[PDB]
Amino acid sequence: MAKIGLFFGSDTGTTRKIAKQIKDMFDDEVMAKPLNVNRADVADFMAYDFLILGTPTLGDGQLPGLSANAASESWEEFLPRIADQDFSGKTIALFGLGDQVTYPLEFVNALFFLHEFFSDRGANVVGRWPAKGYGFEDSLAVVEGEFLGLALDQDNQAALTPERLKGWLSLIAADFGLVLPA
Ligand SMILES: Cc1cc2nc3c(=O)[nH]c(=O)nc-3n(C[C@H](O)[C@H](O)[C@H](O)COP(=O)(O)O)c2cc1C
Repeated sequence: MAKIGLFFGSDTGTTRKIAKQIKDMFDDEVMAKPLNVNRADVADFMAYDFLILGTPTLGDGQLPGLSANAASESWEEFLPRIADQDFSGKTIALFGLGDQVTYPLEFVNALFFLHEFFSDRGANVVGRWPAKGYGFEDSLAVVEGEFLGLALDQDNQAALTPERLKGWLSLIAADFGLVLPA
């Protein structure tokens, strides 16, 4: 019913809180309430033509899920449920949570798997983010000096999250038809 679907994966609530912060900025007409992918219905997920998806990186640079030692199923188990769906015509923006100090070689790698998955199915992906403001040495989520989606780090750069969400949401505002609060 809402224009933008908002889904996330999360083990310790960090990504969930961010998803909520994002929703707090827009009206029910433009964006739906944040929902954990382990609660989502395929038909419910497939209805939106615009999607904002968030995910942390766990285990060993993996998507959250039971194989990554998450307390509950997450993106890992959800993707197969929609692997046969076509995402052509759908606009998707990704945000990832990670810890650049503790995992300098796999910073927000989960973003790559998410991007690859929807990209391989015709989705229009937007929201690349400059990688200069981060300290890391390697990442599957970096292409041409930019992260495949917004990168957030509540472990080391929590103070930067507000300006990053304002700036990033403004970046995908054109594609998504969003209007940021003053
Ligand atoms: C066992 C474990 C592994 C992690 N692996 C990575 C990693 O590979 N890359 C990364 O950027 N962050 C990694 N992190 C950091 C988390 O993604 C980060 O703390 C995030 O904020 C957690 O999100 P959540 O609270 O939504 O689960 C790891 C954290 C833990 C506890």
